[PDB]
Formats: sequence, structure tokens, C-alpha cells
Amino acid sequence: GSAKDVKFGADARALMLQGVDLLADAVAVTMGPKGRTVIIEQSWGSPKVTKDGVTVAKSIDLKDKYKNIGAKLVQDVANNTNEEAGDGTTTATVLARSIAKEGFEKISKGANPVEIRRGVMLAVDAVIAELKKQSKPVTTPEEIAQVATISANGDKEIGNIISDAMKKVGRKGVITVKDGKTLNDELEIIEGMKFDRGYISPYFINTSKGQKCEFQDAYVLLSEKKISSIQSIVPALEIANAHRKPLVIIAEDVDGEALSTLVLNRLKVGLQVVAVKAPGFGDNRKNQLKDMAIATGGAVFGEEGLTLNLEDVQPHDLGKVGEVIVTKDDAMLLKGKGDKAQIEKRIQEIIEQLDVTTSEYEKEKLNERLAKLSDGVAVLKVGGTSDVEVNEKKDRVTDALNATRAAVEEGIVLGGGCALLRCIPALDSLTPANEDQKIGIEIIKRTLKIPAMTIAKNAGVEGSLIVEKIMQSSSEVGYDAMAGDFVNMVEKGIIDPTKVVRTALLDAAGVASLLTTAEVVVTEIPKE
Amino acid sequence: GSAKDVKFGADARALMLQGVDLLADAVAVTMGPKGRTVIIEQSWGSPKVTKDGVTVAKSIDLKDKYKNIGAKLVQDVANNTNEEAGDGTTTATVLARSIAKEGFEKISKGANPVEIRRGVMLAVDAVIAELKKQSKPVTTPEEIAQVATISANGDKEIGNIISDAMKKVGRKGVITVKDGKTLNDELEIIEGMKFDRGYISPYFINTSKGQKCEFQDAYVLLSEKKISSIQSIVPALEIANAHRKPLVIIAEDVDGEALSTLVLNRLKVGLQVVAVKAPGFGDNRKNQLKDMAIATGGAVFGEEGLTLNLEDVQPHDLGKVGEVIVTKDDAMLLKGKGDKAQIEKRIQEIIEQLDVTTSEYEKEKLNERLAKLSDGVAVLKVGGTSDVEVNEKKDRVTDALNATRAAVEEGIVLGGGCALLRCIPALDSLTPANEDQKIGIEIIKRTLKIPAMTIAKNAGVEGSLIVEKIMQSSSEVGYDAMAGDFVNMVEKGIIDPTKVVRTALLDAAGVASLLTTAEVVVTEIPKE
Amino acid sequence: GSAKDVKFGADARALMLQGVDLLADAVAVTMGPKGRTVIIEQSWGSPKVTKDGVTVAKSIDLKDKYKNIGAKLVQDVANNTNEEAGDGTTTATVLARSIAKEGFEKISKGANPVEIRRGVMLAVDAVIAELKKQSKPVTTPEEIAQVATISANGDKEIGNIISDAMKKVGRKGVITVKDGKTLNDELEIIEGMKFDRGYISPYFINTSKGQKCEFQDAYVLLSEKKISSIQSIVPALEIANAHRKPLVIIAEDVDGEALSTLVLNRLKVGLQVVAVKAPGFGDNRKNQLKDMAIATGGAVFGEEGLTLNLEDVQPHDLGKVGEVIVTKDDAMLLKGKGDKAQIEKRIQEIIEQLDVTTSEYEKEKLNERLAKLSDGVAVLKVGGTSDVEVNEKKDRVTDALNATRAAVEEGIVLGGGCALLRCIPALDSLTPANEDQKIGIEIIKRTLKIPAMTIAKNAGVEGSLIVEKIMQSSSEVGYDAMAGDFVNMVEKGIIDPTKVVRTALLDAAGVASLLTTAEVVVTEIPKE
Ligand SMILES: Nc1ncnc2c1ncn2[C@@H]1O[C@H](COP(=O)(O)OP(=O)(O)O)[C@@H](O)[C@H]1O
Ligand SMILES: Nc1ncnc2c1ncn2[C@@H]1O[C@H](COP(=O)(O)OP(=O)(O)O)[C@@H](O)[C@H]1O
Ligand SMILES: Nc1ncnc2c1ncn2[C@@H]1O[C@H](COP(=O)(O)OP(=O)(O)O)[C@@H](O)[C@H]1O
Ligand SMILES: [Mg+2]
Ligand SMILES: [Mg+2]
Ligand SMILES: [Mg+2]
Repeated sequence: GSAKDVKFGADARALMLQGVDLLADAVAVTMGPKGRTVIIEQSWGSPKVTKDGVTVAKSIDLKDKYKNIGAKLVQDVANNTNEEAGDGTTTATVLARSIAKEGFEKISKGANPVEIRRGVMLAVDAVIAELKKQSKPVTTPEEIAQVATISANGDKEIGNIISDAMKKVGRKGVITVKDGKTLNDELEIIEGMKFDRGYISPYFINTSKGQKCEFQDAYVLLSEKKISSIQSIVPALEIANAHRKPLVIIAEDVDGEALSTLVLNRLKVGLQVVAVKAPGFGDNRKNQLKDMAIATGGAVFGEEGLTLNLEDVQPHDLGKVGEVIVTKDDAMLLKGKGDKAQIEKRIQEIIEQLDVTTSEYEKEKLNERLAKLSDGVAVLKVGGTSDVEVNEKKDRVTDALNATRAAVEEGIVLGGGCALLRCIPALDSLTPANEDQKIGIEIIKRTLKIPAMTIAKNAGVEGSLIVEKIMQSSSEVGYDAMAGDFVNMVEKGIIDPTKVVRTALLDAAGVASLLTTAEVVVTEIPKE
Repeated sequence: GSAKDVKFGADARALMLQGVDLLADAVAVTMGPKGRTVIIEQSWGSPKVTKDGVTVAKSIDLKDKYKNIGAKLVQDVANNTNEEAGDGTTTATVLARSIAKEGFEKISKGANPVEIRRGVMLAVDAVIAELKKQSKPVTTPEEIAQVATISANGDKEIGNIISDAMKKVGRKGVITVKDGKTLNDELEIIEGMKFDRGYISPYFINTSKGQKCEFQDAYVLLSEKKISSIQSIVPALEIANAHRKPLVIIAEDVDGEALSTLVLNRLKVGLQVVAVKAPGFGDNRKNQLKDMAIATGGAVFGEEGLTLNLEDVQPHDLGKVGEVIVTKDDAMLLKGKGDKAQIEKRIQEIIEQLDVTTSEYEKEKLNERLAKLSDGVAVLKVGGTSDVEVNEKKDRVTDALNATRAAVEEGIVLGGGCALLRCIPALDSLTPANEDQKIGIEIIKRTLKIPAMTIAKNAGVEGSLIVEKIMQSSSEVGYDAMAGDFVNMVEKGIIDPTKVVRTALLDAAGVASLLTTAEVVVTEIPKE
Repeated sequence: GSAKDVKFGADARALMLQGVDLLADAVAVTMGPKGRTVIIEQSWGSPKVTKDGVTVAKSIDLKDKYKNIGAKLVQDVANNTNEEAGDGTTTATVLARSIAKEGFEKISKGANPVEIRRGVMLAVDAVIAELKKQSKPVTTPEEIAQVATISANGDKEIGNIISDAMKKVGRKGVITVKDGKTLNDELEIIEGMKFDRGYISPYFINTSKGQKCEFQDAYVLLSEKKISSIQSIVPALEIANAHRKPLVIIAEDVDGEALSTLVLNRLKVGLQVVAVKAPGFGDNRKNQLKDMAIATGGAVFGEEGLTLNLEDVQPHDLGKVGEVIVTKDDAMLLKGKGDKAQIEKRIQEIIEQLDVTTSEYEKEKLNERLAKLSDGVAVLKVGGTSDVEVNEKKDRVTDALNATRAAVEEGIVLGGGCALLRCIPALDSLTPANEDQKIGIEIIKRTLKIPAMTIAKNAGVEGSLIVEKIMQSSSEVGYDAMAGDFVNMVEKGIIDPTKVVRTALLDAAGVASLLTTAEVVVTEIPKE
């Protein structure tokens, strides 16, 4: 144990609050429109450029120990808010700073900080209840378009793109974004059962195009194991040639000898066939082959429990699809006739599975299979020209996407902070058990006015003035910063998710209130 | 041997006392309500936040050698108190500091410190005897609820939860806490014989649910060895299919070949079976499978001494239970018909075992088997939102739990330090052998007033005033700090364990009195 | 995470702008004629000497962190411009600096930088549209000659050489430059099917010259596999000797035993034969052998798909060419009679391939095969007497080549910056959505006058004067710096690619406008 150092009372309080104020002034700019980006130095390549408040937050590290403690207690709020709701980081940080500063003023010699924490918790409960009461669900895609248009920092193309994605894939589809290439954004819909793996032999190339193999109404072979012996591969090709239709071979791997047979019958007379390996790592590829068989209609081969030997295959034992396309690094199955009721039951199985089980990575490929079997997958290849532009725009896009998915399931509320200001009468409605909880109530009451204050600040206007004049106005009337005036939000097209707001408020309030009761700080000696 | 340094008399005394005063001022706040947390810097992640006095104590390390010696002699008191009674750390630290300070004033050139130690020991004996005489056992669960409500730092939910745990599991049940997930705490009762291990083949999945296998009134197979040959596994399945009932296979491990037979008969016609490995890791499994067999009623297979070959099994040789459920990571046995007198005798065996043998880890799994066979196991999944909130609340909960278990077996006393103040007349009843023992007696007499003094200090009130006015009052009347006034404690619902008080007092008195006789200190030179 | 440092507002802005001004003053000289070279210190040898703006750019690294950030944001613009269009680096850097400086003046407390970025983007769109409208395609080789003559920094020999290369190879041929060896430049045309590998045995040397093997109308043998057994090699030589014509053996490798047979029949009776291995790669060598077979006219041997054993070869199964010559390190095939329609279809295959697929190293060897089959690649040896002169002249030549290839496909425009000045009325034609976009528009409007200003500066003349007097003049009239006066450019023979201009402008505008919105900079502490 390294020799440590201790500090008491107002000293440690002032140092920690200074550190938190440093970290929070670093970030509080990036709220709403008129916020301003932040450049961080990447140690190896180009620096990062952001508006996000966790890259900003998680990047900051302070030399002094106590200020470092402040920075850590802010970054934990940021990180929890991120991992819980994805967006609402800046709000978390600013509310945390305000709550901490208010806490480090009522710390008397007669006050009991734990009661302060309790009262803060009561306030948070009351305000979150008032939020959920004043929420409202999302129904029309106009609301989705609006929310997405917001969370790109006021970009409308992002809103339209996410709207079209959620419409052509469904409100619980699987959309994902990749680093775009061209100057502009792109919304691609990977439809059908498609996956990253190309035709093994470049002799199946019947496309007269960029390395494609195109079949129509072809049969399918689905082996969990490899295909080594000629005796194994031969009867399948026999049945295919008897029917005189193209054949796909989705299996673990193709022997060079059966491959030689294939290429022999392909170069000359030309038995329409094609060879492709399995989809993925271990068990996941097994389940995916099962799903592929049940989708196309047929039966997986190479089983353990029944094992379905290839020697005895049958014309109703093959996978059948309308069209198949293969490119050197991926293939697509289109019209698998797989007993739509049966695939429905499969879907119900895997959906109850995801409902019960999840690990944030299990459920990832879970929904992967769901979307790959039911309705496409949306990719969002973005514009941009520099890597830093790419990172910026992609960050904003992903943030908007997470906000939209949070808003689709749980209700929305009037944007621009108006919800909390409307919830303040709830705080006026509480009755504290004693003085200390009332102190905490007044702390949260002051805190609720903080965010719109910060926003008006960023706009370059009078914070408290705008906050008061908003509180005087109606329930739905509030302040736009872009138009710099008062309007109805939903009329104007500004709303926000309820889940993001509630999670951010809860995280910030909890961590800051816990921080307040600190009395004595111990730190490592500054040796090295 | 590194070159060292020596110091004599008042110098070394003052340095060690300065170090101990640093370490004890660091902690003395965290007593009773109105105590205040401490933030410690974790070297790698988020800082810790505490009220406990050993994290605080064990964290502190001083640059200067002599102050380091003081810190070590305080941390040893803290650590002994923890490992002995679990709670009573802060009290140990404060009493140790007060005893040390009183000791480093009577150190004359004519005084004999060893006699001082002797007198202190006599005082401690008298006071602990007076404690145990004025103790009183715990009878009703209201006392348990009260005590738990205290030791969450005045939280009532913790009290109610621990009370319900001890009621639904018994005053010597096995309750344990894990890092909760949701916003709120949770009291879960793992009942029956349940253990962390999932069904091997995901073909036994008859639940139509999140990866469950549910059987009712199924037979059991219990092998200490693996199940490789088809000849070995076959007769069991024969008997099960003859009776036409589901079967569980609890064994070391299942061959892929017998597994293939199982999956064959399961996918088609569907002999109700299920495969699960052995719960215990090592010899613990060698006992646990025996216990499982005797619980369900049957006989373990794969024995060494009789070895019970699987080829000749019998319908009365199987484990029989009412219901069985298996997840992907654990399963539960419910209604094992295992000769309740016989399981009783087994329980008596293992309980006499724990009574005789223990290693703090042997006896752990010992009570594990006891509770798993007799009445459930209580888990206490906690609330919280941040990792630091989790650590804080879990620490307080575990402390309350340890205090409750200490109080259930050995008597309780009036809380808020009143017991020692009531025991002071015992010190007024002693007769010293000579002057020095009388000096030690007066030392302990002053010491006994220290804690309530510190508590009133934390409250923000006059220490000696409150101590005196309490001493003037009745035996059961004392001071609440939350109501900041005088009440009857047991009337008010404040009590404490006698074991915690006695152990803390004994540890602090012993180590501090030993410290007092120090005359000359030697330290490592400060090279590196 | 190392302890970091933060800076706000005007401070970080001033530091980053100082760094960018350092890096841009380092480079801005090297534009047009009268630009001046830059010497960089190579850490292990002779230093580099350049006019390029990415050796200068990528070399510069600043001690101070913030200035380093400025340098990185400039080098990224330079590198993107390079990797996109190859030339137009200096223009990118200077436009970036001007845009950055203009940005770090309108940064008020009321201004919204994101709107500034938006307006800049609108300006860039308008200007690029006006460029493409005022472009014009390249038709006559005079234009190519002029462009190349420019981009060697006004060298005419470079222009003539690149013109002759593109004429004798076609506007989409494959020209490449290598480090010359003589005093002067040299344009070599590798025609026929030639590749780096020499005759294995130096007994086939019938040239009476510097290690050559010359055959006329010889047969060809093409094995994908080695040639080990005498039985394998013997029938080919049998057929060749029956026809009584020389034979080439292009295969994986020659056995020492078949080699012994060859040398036996060579030193004695004098069979005409020659042995050469494959090109030597992986799949690329197999494709090249296939193309060689289809070029000469014949069947590749050692195939996997269709075996084509050497034992049964046929007089129409051999590769046939007009003339073959072999060195010790490369050989050339001439007049391969390979079914010109068939080779045409092959060309169409590989060209659709390149049209669809590319990886910047796949399409490289792709065009390699295209040219090697249809038009001999043009190499450019550079004549210089110092290694540093070699690097300088070669850099300028490669830049001129890249500029020419960019200009051949996409249109050209009047050189010497006149295009942007002519596009400024487009900026006068826009209507901003609000004030901020108008600010950005005026930013770009000022920016467009920057480059010609810098050029007149380098010339030693009055920048703004020349810019204004050009703007007063006609559309096609502008300023030469070499003649230091006004002329018509296309009349005078100055033009430039539209792609270079558009890409440079776009990159610089994008990255600089993104940089403008920075508000807070975070850097690593300067520890080490
Ligand atoms: N035009 C707008 N006018 C008024 N308020 C807005 C506007 N756009 C966004 N906001 C508000 O600002 C917030 C966006 O700030 P943001 O960058 O997302 O910080 P965080 O990452 O913590 O969510 C939204 O919650 C919204 O209420
Ligand atoms: N409401 C209360 N009013 C008066 N005394 C209390 C109250 N709650 C706890 N105490 C007293 O304070 C002590 C709790 O201090 P504690 O945090 O447990 O320090 P330690 O870890 O050394 O036990 C109890 O022994 C009790 O006598
Ligand atoms: N003799 C010339 N007279 C007028 N303008 C010229 C002349 N030569 C080049 N230029 C102009 O200057 C530019 C050449 O600068 P350059 O060295 O190519 O910088 P960069 O590498 O960024 O392209 C050309 O785009 C051209 O418009
Ligand atoms: Mg946000
Ligand atoms: Mg305690
Ligand atoms: Mg150039």
C-alpha cells in the first residue's frame, strides 16, 4: 500500500468541485443547436472532433488527484447514462455539476447529508413519475422523422433516412451503420438471407459480370459437416441433374476432390452448381444453417441427433429458393419455400428466447437472425470526405438512431427541457419529512432550471430570463434556439424521448447526491 | 539489514500518537446517524465511497515511518474487530485512539506501564462481565427488524428484507448478497436443491420458453463417474421407458455416443430425459451427489467402495422427485423422496461435523449443503444505479447482516453506547492492587465516555453535556441523534449486539494498552 | 489515461491557427512557376529536396501539442487530396489555411458555427457545380502535351514524353516510372507478353550475345504444375521434334531430370528448346498463365478443373507465337495466335471485373494484365546524376502523369486559378437561409481569391492588384507568371484538370469548416 494523503471538509470539497467544474465546463457547451464541437488529440493519428459528451468526458484526465476524483465521478455518470440510454450524456453531466455545486453549499455542521440524499431521491421519484404521467407514445412516422431530425443536431437528411429505414424494416428492425465511402449518405436494405462468404471455385462464374454466380429456382444442399468424399457429394448432384436445375452447396467446406468433380461437370457440360462455406464462428453458424434450412424448406445435413446422412437424400429433402446470387465475398438467398407457419414458429421460439435470455452480444446475433429471416437489415453508409468528418457524422447518426429506438418503445415528451420545468409543480407538491429532505427538494428544484439555462447561455441569451418567461407561458409553449423565440414544440416539431430524460436524471441525481455526503478524501501520494 | 533509525521517549510517543490521531480523525465521523462518507481513490477505476471504517482504515498509509507505525497499530485493531465480529470497527478505532492518548499522558519516570496494562485488562474484564450480565437474548423478530434497520445506517427496507430472509430461512439459515441489477433491492429464495449447471444438449428443450426443460415426477440417475458406453446408459433408459416417466441424468459427464442415443430417442418419439453434469467441483461433489441421492431417495452410482455398477440398476435404485426444471446454466430438484429420517441423520452428521471441524471455507460449503438440503438460501440482489452506489449499499447491507447474525446467538443491549456508561459503576466498584492499576482503571473509565461523546460531536451538539445528562437519567433512557433528544431505546427501537460491543472493546483495549508501554521506536531509514 | 490539459475559446483557436499558419507558410511558396523547393532532413542519409506539398506537409511535426493539432488537421487535408486526385496538395493547404483564418474571426458569442459549416457546404456545392458547367473535355493530344508540360513545373520534355506514352499506349494505357540510370530521360515501350524471369539452364544460349535465347515461330508448353518426370516432358518434345520447331516451356518449374534430358538433346543434336518458370505469385500467376495460353493460342496444363495431362498433348494443344526472346531475367512472347475474338472476350471479362471489383492493388495487376495483353506498358526512366535530383524529377514526373490521367477522363478548365474567380458570380447568385450561412458564403467568396494572390506573391508582384485586374478582364484572359502579364490561357497553353480542382476545394473546405466549430481543445500532458 503506497503512502497516501488525506484532506478534510471544505478543502477536499473545493478541490473536487473544482475538478468537476473543469470537466463540466469542458462539455456544457455541447447541448442543443449552437453547441460547439471539441477537438481531442489522438495519440497516434488525426485528432478526434466531436459534439458527444463522453468522448469529451472519457477523454479528460486531470493531473491533480482530487480533481481526478471529480472527473471520475462525472465520467461514471456519463458512462452509465450512455450504456443505459445511449444519449443524454451532456444533460447528465450538467445536472451532476449543478447538483454537486448545490450540495457543496448546504453542508453545515448541523446538517445531516444522508437525509439530503434521501430527499434528493424523493424528488427524483416525484419528477420521474410526473414525466411518465405527462408522456405520450409515438404513433405516426412524422414523430420519428422529427426525433431523428433533432438528434443529428438538427439535420433533416438523417431524420428522413432513419424514418425510411424504420418504415422499410419496421420499428424494431435491425439497422446498423458503417463508415460510408461516397460523398453522400446511403440507405441500403440488405434483403433476403445474405451473408459474407463467396463462391469457392471461380469456375461457377456464369454471370458475365463482376464475379457473380446467378441461379434461379435452384436446389440447396445444407450440410453441417464438410463434403469430402465423392460418394457423399455424388447423389445430390445426381438428383439435381435428374431434375435439371441449378444447385447450391451450403456446407462447412468442399473437398478438392468433390470440387474437382464439380468443376469437371461445370467447365464442360455444365451442371448448374455452386459451392459456398458456412456463415460463422461456431454454434452460431449451426443455428444459422438450421434457420436457413427451415427458411428455404428442407433439412440440414450433418446432424448429430438424427445426422441425416447425405447418401440417402430425397427431392423433398433439398432447400428450394426462387433465386440465388453469389459474389466473391457474400451470397444471397431470396425465395426459400420454408413452411411459413414453421418459420413463424421458429421466429416465436427465438423471440421468446431473446425475451428471456440476453448478454448484449448473444441477443445481438439473436436479432441478427430475426431480421435476416423476417425483414431485411438497414445499413447507413454515410457521406463525408475526411476520416474526422466520418467519425463526427457517424457519431451523430448513431446517437439519433439510439434516441429513436429509445423513443419508439417508451413515450415522448416536449423537447427543449420543457418537461422538467413543467414537473417542478410536483416538487412544489411534496411534503418533506423534515428540514433536510426539504433542503434536498429545493436542491432538485433549483437543478431543474439548469439545462434550459445552459441552452440559452449557449445561444447567447439571458438564461434565467428565458427560463422564467417559459415558465410563465403555457404547457406546450417553450423556446426554440434556432428561431430564438417561443413556439409550440410539437407544433414546431421538437420532442424528446422520455426514457433518455428519466435515465439521465436518475443517474445524475444518484451519483451526485452520493458524492455530496463525502467528508474526507484520501488519495495516492503523487510519487509517480 | 538496512541501516535503521531510533527514537526515544516523548519524541516517538508524540509521533506515533500524531499518526494514530490522523488515522482516527479520518474515521471518527462515521459513527451513528449523521456520520459522513469517505471517498477513496481507486488506482484503476472509479473511486470507492464508504462509511465503513476498515476500507477507510486499511486504505490509509502514511509517508513518515513513525506515523506509519501508528496507522498499522490502528489498522490491526480494525482488522481483528472485523474478522472477529464483522462490525464494530469505528468503535474499535476511536476507543483505541482515546486509550492511546490517555496512555501517552501518564507515562512518568516513576510509572510502570506494565502494571498499567494489567489494570486496563482488569477493567476490560469487569466491564465485559457487566455487559454480559446486563445483556438479554433476542426472541421476537421485531428485534431482528430493528437491528437490521439500524445497521443499514438507519434504513428500514434493509431491516424488513433481512427480517423476511431470516423468517423464511430460519435464524441460522444461509443468506448471501450479490450485486443487484434493477433499481431496487430484491429478496430471492432459492428453494430446493438448485445448482449452477445447464442441460448439455439443447434438444431436451420441452419448455417452449427461455431454454428450460421441465419434468414432473421424473426418475433420477446419479453416477459419480462419466457415462460413456451405450451399454452403461442403456439399462437406465430401458427402465425409464418401461415405467414411462421422464428421467434426469446427474453424472460427471455424458458421452457423445450416449448423448447421440439420447438425442435420437428425444427428437423422434421422445423418451423424456435430460442430461446435466455434477454440481460439486471436487470432493465437494463427492459429498454433494451423495446428499442429492439421499435427498431424492436412491443411490449414487460410480462408487469406489461398493461401486454400484450401472448395468444392474433397479426401480427402487433411482432418484425420485416431484418436479425438475433445468435452465441453460442451472437446475432445481424439488420433491426428493429421500427417507426423511435418513436425511435427518445425514443432517445430524454434517452438523456435528461443522460443530467439530471448520476452516472458514470448509464450513462455508458445509452450511451450503445444510441450507440447500433443509430450507432454501436467501439472496439479496440490491438496488443501485452506479457501481459506487452498489458498493456502498452492499457494504451497509452486509454489515447489517453480520450484526444481525451476531445478535441472534448472543444477547443484545441498549444501543447508542448506553451500555458502557451503565457499566462505569462496575469500574467504580473495583479495588486496584496498587497505584498503577488504578491509573489504568481511570483510563478506561474516561474511555467509556468517549463514544457517545464522538456521536454527539457528529450530531453537532455538546459531547460532555449529553454524556453527563444521559448518565443522570435512568438505565434505559438515553439519547437519539436522529430525534436529537432523550428517549427509551428499546421503546424507541434501538439496540445492539453484545458480541460486537465486547469484541470491539476487548480488541481496542488490548492493542492500545500494549501500545502504551512502548519506549523506543526503530524504523527503516527512508532510502526508498 | 494520461493526465491531460484543456484550453478554451480564443486561446486554443489562436494556438491551432498559429500551428496551421506555420505549416502553411512552410508550403505556400511551392505553387506555380517561381515556387521554391524545400529541403527536409532524412534521418539516415542524403536529405530530400522537393516542391511537393505532402512531403513537406507530412514531414512537419510540431513540438507544442496544439500546434501539432493544427499540423495534423492540415496534413489530413493534404493526404486526402493526394489519395483522391494525386495532385492539388498545395492548393488544398492554402485554401484550408485561408478558410481557417476567416473562420477564426467570425466566432462571436452570438454566432452559430454549425450554420457556418452549412453555408460553407452550400458555397462549395455551388462552386463545384459552376466548375463542372464551365469545364470542357480533352480531345486533342495537344491538350495532353500542354497539361504534362505544366505539371513538370513548366518542363516541356516531360510533356512530350507523357504525350508520346499516351499516344503509343492509349489514353487509358499503363505507364509507370522507374529510377533512371543515364543522364537523360527515356521512354521505353514494353510490348508483347514480357515478364521478369530468365532461362533456367544457360545452355539454351543460341543468341551469341548477352545471354539470350531467340526462337522464331516456336511452340509453347503451358503447365500450371512443375515438370518432374521424364515421361511427362517427353511427349511434348516428341511433338516438337516431329514438327521440327523450337519449343518454349513456361511452367511452374523444371525437374533436374527433364532438364538433363533437355541439356542432353541441346549440347548434342541441337533440339531448339528453352525453359522458363512462371511469373511467380499466387492466384495472379495462374490467371496470367491462363491469359498467356489464350493469347498464344493453346491450353494451360496442370489445371485442377479439367486435368489436361501432359501425356496426351496434341499439335493444336500447344502455344504458338511468332517470336520469343529470353534474357537471364525476363522473356518476351510475340505474335501469339490466340483467337483474337476469344482474347477480346477475355478482355471484356477482366474489364467488367475491374469495373466491378477493385482494391487499389487488385485492379493494379488487373490493368497490368490488360495492358500486357493489349498494349505494351510504357516505362519512364529518369535521367539524373544525383539521387536527390532523381527523387525531385521523378516526383514532378509522377505528379504530371497523375494530373494528365485525371484530366483525360474528366474535363479541364482554364489554369492559373481563373476558374474559381469566374465561379465567384455563382456565390453572388446564392441566397442564404439566414445570416450565418451568408457569413460562410462570404468566407468562401474571400477564399477563392486566395490562390492567385499567393501566386502573384511568389512571383514578387502585387497580389490583390493582379487578382482584381484579372477579374476585370474577360473570361479566358488571365495572368501568366512566367511572362508576368495577361494572356489567354488556352491560347497560351495553360489548362488544368477539373477533377483536381474540385477535389482539392472540397477537401480543404470540408476539413477547415469542420475545424472552425472547435470550441475547446484537450491535449496530452507534455510528460514525455
Ligand atoms: N432546436 C432545438 N430547440 C430547442 N431545444 C432543442 C433543440 N434541439 C435540441 N434541443 C434540446 O437539446 C437537447 C440536445 O442536447 P444533446 O446534444 O443531445 O446533449 P445529450 O448528449 O446529453 O443528450 C435535446 O434534449 C433537446 O431538448
Ligand atoms: N439512531 C441512532 N441513535 C443513537 N445511536 C445510534 C443510532 N444508530 C446507531 N447508533 C449507535 O452507533 C453505532 C453505529 O456506529 P457504526 O457505524 O456501526 O460504527 P462501527 O462500524 O465501529 O460499528 C451503534 O453501535 C449505535 O449504538
Ligand atoms: N505558368 C503558370 N502560369 C500560371 N499559372 C500556373 C502556371 N503553372 C501552374 N499554374 C497554376 O498553379 C498551379 C500549380 O501549383 P502546384 O505546384 O501544382 O500546387 P499543387 O501540388 O497543390 O497542385 C496550377 O494549378 C496552375 O493553375
Ligand atoms: Mg445528446
Ligand atoms: Mg459499524
Ligand atoms: Mg501541384
